[PDB]
Amino acid sequence: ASRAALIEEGQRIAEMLKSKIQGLLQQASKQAQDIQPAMQ
Repeated sequence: ASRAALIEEGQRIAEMLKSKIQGLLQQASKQAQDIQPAMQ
């Protein structure tokens, strides 16, 4: 059984996973915008 050790591992993974999703979100916006306006 794991009650305290399981929560500690999730806290460490959640902190790293949080930044991983942040970098992915910024890349997703660049793939949609690509700083290349067509009408302007």
